[PDB]
Amino acid sequence: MNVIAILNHMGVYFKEEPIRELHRALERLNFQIVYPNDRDDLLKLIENNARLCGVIFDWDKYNLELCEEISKMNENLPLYAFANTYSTLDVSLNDLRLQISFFEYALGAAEDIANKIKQTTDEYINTILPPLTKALFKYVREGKYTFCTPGHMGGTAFQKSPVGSLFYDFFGPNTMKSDISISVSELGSLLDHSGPHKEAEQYIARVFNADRSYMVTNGTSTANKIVGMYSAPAGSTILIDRNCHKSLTHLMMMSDVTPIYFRPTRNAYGILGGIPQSEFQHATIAKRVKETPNATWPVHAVITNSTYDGLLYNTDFIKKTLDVKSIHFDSAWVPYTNFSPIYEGKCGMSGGRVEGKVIYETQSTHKLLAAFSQASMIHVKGDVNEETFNEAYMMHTTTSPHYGIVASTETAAAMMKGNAGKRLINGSIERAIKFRKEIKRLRTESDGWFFDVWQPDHIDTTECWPLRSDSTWHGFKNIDNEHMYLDPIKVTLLTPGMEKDGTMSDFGIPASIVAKYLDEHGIVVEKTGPYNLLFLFSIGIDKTKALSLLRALTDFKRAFDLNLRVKNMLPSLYREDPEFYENMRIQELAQNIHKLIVHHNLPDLMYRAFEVLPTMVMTPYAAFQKELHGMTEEVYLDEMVGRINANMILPYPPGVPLVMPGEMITEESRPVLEFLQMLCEIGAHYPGFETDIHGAYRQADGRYTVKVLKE
Amino acid sequence: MNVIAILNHMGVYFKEEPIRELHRALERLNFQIVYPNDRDDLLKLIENNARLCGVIFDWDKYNLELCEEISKMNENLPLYAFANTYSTLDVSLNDLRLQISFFEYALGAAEDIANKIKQTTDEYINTILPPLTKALFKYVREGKYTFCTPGHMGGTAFQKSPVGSLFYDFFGPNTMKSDISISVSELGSLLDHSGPHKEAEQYIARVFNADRSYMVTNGTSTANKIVGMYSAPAGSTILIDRNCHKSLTHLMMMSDVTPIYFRPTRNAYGILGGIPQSEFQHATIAKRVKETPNATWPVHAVITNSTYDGLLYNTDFIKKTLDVKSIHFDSAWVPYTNFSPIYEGKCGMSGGRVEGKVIYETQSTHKLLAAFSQASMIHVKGDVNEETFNEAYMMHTTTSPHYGIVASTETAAAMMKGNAGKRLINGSIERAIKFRKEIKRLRTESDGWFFDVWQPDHIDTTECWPLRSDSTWHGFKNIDNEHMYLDPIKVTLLTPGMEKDGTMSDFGIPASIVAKYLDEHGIVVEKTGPYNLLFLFSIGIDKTKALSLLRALTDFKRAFDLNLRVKNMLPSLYREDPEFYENMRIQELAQNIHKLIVHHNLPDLMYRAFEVLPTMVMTPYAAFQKELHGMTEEVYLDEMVGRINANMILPYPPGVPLVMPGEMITEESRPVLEFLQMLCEIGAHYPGFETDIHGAYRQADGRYTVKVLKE
Amino acid sequence: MNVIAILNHMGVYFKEEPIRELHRALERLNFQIVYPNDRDDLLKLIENNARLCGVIFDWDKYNLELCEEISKMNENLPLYAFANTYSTLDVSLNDLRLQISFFEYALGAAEDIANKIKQTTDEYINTILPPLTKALFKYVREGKYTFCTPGHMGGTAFQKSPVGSLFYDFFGPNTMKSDISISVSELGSLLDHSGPHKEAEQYIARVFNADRSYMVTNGTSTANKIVGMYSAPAGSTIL
Repeated sequence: MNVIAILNHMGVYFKEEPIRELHRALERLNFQIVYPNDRDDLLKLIENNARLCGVIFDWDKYNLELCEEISKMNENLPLYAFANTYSTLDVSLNDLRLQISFFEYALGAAEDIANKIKQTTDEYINTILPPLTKALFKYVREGKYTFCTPGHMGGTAFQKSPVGSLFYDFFGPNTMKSDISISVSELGSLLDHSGPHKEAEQYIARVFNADRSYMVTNGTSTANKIVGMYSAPAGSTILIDRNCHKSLTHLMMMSDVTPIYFRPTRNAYGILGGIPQSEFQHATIAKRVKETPNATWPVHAVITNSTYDGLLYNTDFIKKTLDVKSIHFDSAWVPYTNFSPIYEGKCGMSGGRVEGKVIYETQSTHKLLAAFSQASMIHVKGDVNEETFNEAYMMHTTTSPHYGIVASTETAAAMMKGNAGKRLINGSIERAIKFRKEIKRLRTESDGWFFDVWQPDHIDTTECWPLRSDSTWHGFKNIDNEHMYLDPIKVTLLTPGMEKDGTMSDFGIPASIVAKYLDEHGIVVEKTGPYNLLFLFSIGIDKTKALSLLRALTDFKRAFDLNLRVKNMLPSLYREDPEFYENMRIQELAQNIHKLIVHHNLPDLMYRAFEVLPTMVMTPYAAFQKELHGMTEEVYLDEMVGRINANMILPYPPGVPLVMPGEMITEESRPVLEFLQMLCEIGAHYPGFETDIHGAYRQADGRYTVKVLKE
Repeated sequence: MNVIAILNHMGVYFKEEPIRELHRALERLNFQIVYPNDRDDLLKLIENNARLCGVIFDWDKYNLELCEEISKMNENLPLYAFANTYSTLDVSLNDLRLQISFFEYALGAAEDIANKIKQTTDEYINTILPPLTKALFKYVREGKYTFCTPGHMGGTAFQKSPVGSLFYDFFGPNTMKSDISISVSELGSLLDHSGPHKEAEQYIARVFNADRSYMVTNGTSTANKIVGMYSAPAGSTILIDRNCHKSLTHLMMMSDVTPIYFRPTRNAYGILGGIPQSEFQHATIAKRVKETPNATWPVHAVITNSTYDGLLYNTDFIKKTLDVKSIHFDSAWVPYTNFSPIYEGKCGMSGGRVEGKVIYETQSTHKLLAAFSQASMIHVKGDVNEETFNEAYMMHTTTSPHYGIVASTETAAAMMKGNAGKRLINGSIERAIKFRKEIKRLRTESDGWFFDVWQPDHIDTTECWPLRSDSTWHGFKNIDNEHMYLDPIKVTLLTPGMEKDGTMSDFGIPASIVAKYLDEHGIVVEKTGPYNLLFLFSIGIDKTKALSLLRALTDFKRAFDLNLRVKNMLPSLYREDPEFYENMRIQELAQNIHKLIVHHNLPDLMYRAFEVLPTMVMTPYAAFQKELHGMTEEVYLDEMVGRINANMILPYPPGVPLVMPGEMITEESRPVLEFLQMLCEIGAHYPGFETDIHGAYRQADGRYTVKVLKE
Repeated sequence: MNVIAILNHMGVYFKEEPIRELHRALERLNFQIVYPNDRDDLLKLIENNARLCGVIFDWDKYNLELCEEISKMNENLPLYAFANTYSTLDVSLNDLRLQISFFEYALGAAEDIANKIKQTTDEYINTILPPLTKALFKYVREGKYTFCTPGHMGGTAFQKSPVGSLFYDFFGPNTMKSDISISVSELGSLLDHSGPHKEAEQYIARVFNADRSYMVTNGTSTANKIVGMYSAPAGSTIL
């Protein structure tokens, strides 16, 4: 933070020379001085450069123009106004949050002003920085605690070892000194929630709109288990979404609970839709309690909102309809909802308290917001036993946490507060919507085939677009209205190959080929499917990367329509088998894999495999308990009819839990196994496009074998 | 890593000028050139400076001298020898590991040599750096992957926010760009153990002498659960040390297991000794299995080795005597045993495999070695189900881990390999023994009272000193020979106040005052007791801090014998209550608290409270399960006789588990309650010296309340 | 206070170059570096120059000689001792009041030591300076109180007048800003004896050996009249 901007062209010397003297005085105090030419020139500097922290201007020339515009971008930004004898405050400036400090045009006095700017800038830094982060940074600069844990003590152990010195020189002195323990009393403790630590949790809860917040140092995968073990005791019943994370499966393996699975909708492409409103009814759940053995009334409910592909649930419905005392949302993909006005009534923190019910939110702070990895938030809306919740919190949180992760959790929350934080979200949405508009515009203007965005035909309004039954862009049949909403920044592109009806097309290009082409240029796709491609437009995505992807997509069409060699277009795929893709071209490869999908009937087998769920034999807890004793054996995939599974099966595509540990594949769930065996055949023809199944093991012959319980 | 040393004047120009040209050529490649004077002057440079990576010397002048001495400090260190016409290789240089490159004295050719040194140095950097850390650093320098998770993508999101930019400028670009996920294919995955990630685990196992090693991103607190849940299924019996970590208690709260506790010895001071040899035998365990309901034969045994106070168990005895199929060692305090020749047959990795038995080690890599916080290792010696162990590993480990914590775990192992690594441990032992000898030397020379090291009278040999039964320095009655060994770097000082017999002395100074005095100068005491103080001599502890503590201790005696004011000597304690310590002096304060210990009879009640264990009613699992239902109430400490506890009671001193959740205070375990009530009285007299009990709540009236089950 | 002295003649490079790097690092932090030739040469520097506030020396060469002699001139004076592997504290050093901070001979690490010296020197300044004087000096550097009495407000009224500017330029900014009233609450009040004011009186009474001390702003000529009017009422007799 060392950038000070000075506007204005004077022409009078009694004003110019004091500015000249201030320029030299500020440069000696380690500051970059920039000179904008006009009113709008100055505004663009603050918009692009965040390191700007000082605007110097004549009050009698720019009191009405800037003062309203600058406050819209940053309220805390220090303003230094140089005024004359006849200067007056306007009534419109009364409604504006402005940190204005006044000064006089004087020779020699510039050295004293330079010291007043330094002090105001140092106070400005303390204004934006959150409690714990401000305390940690102060400790690194001044604090000297010797004989502490960790044993490195700010990188002292590293400086003695030849290999250690390379590790210290890389991360820097500020990173190494920040890594400490609870030995420092002025910073407090995470497990005890005292001092700057409790101030941090209160700061996060204020920004994210929650009654009480908690920081997790081991990611959301651990955050789910803290909420889970608290609201779900042993021998109880839990409601869990089928479209769930790998960690939620682990929770069921660790805690002795009987699960009831939600049934989420799905389309032709493989995009998982929302759980119907009929599933949340009091009568539908009570019937499944009767059917499932050892099952009572649910005490904890887990719903994944939003989805991986970007679909928000109407929480105002679920909070009122669902008759469970503990409702928990896995908000790993929507930690930006609370700040933008378009997400109102779509997130778990919306509205407020529900009588006799507690609402949870576990967010992946790093995944979409700006924070270090393993940083997670637990937002609690309602009343909970704070003495008992901390017991479950301490079970999964270590005694000596990495303070850098704790700080990044708090910093991420501070990055959202104020108009500067709101513009970060609103700017991210506008970049995504503009990207969606450009694809559609290029689709009409380009010659031949082009990519299509998975969105409504009329996106004229900036909002979460509702999924209405009268529309067919989403591909769900008889879907609930005012229930599902499409997330703008979750852009899903569709490659030509499938129709609007759900039937196959003649001409088609697989999405896995486009995903491997973008991997050459550097772009990584988050979720790769048969014909769908998911792109994340996080707050870390700028206008630069918005055009770099847009150019790369048009370069795919240019190289495809001209039909270039696989050897030329895909050098990474060529390295895997040079003999195989020696003479093959891009038009040949695209038609080859497309015909394999048609021949093996992938999209229809994908639909039928997930609609019917495998029969529950024993709880995921009992499935792992039998594995611990050593009563498991490996049989072939064709032999698993009527066998109890030990490991979770995760097939790509789509990349969602198909078979849980403790479930059995029978005649009821026969389309499940027909889908898995089909993947073994289709992923053996062409190298690079292997079969991706978690739990299954690729053998010497080629058949995938599964781990099941003994008899 | 830019230090190149040039040795000797030559007196001849045909040698000096080519060196001078090389000097300028290397400086253009950003190298700092140092000029040692003599043979031993060069040797001291490498010992003090780790960033030294180049030794330039004439071959015919320093052939025999250096080449044997350099390799003893660093083998990988690149040596550049300039040789003449009659230069020959000696036979004594055959047995030495030396990277020697030869060059000619030539004008102008120095520019070509400079690039050859640059290449050799870059090859040297690749020699010492371990696989994953090398791969991570390579990605930061070259790798460009956009549209990835986490959303910051090398601090791109941070540079847009005013408060974000400050967070970026602090940690630096290299810290931010290192934070990624499994999106990068060339780095691999932690959960899948693939690529560089598997190379890292095989590197750690090789250095720490283990069959299989794992990296934990959530500390040792999480590493214990991974081994715990794997080796102990529900309804099985476990052996667990009473001197255990808070995390091992949580393990019993989330896994349905019935525990049998080991009985460790204790002295008069409060130092916890080892568990007797009779406790590990087949007969003594079999009796307790019969005596405890719902208990079968133990399947998993956990022992804390070494202790907090630094006492190593004879592992070669335990591995043979104990007839349990799974043995766990909580080595959070000894991650340096496998590198110094004195720890042989004293750690869990020593010797090797045991038939039909598996040995575990969970190490705190940050606490004593050089690594980031939350870094932990699991070392496996024996045969384990790799498919099933990974399941328990994935349950507690997050899907997206912090790559900085992963890298520091691997780098810590690289800091141990070779003579460059061996000198760090041998050096830290050298510093601690020297410190121990300096205390004893000053004890004999100083006028009056002085501190004494809790050690044998004759410490003439450099080894782990065995606790013999003929000796009485330790204070344990009838202790087993060749069973316990004193750790050299674990220095424990004793302030006068107790006798060698175990009785109280007339003159005495509490250790709590000395700990607070050292806190003023910055020195933090790890374990604070009544009359004992613990000091850790890790690899991060240097000769500077070894003397800074030695001076701070002698400054205490000077300020005590002259008797300064508490206002002057303890300014931080003066802030607590200015009116209370206004006229109090250091000799008056030391006599007051010492008389409170004698009057309340602390050391005797502390002995009898831990000798007899509270009778177990229900398992720690069942205790927490009742707490989840809401059947808990708060009662006074005086009325908890015949009550079932819900929270673990951790009293300071000594800071070890006294009461577990599910245990009852009865008539056979009455000294337990007598010890806690006495702590409430003694910590109510003087401010600053408050009562520290974890689980208990200090109320408005003063009486402490414990949380017990409803009945 | 910006004078740091460095003793010793080494001959070994692993000690000389880290001192060379410390020299350049301290000069950037606004310090004069002086190099005494021998033991007595260093002692004469401290005797004549009061602005000296740092002695840098090898511990293994000058631990017995200087440590007894320097303490006799100044106890608070910060000492920076550079020690090797085999360094031990003598028993005669136990009876001496010495502020010794230890450091290692290392390349590059000199920049970090320079920041440790600056912090120790700034703590040394706070050790010798008395309560009220320390509070006043801190106010001039940081404090910004506007609309106060006296009306000059740190020499703002003077900078507007042609004749006033000559008065301001003479005494300096530090003299003009120090002149304030009881408007500043963190400094306290003289007439009420509160805060730094009462701490000052207690400090003076401790040094001059008195039960209670008072400060007079109008000389001894006024100090006699305060004592006089208290112990001598009207119609009484005085000696």
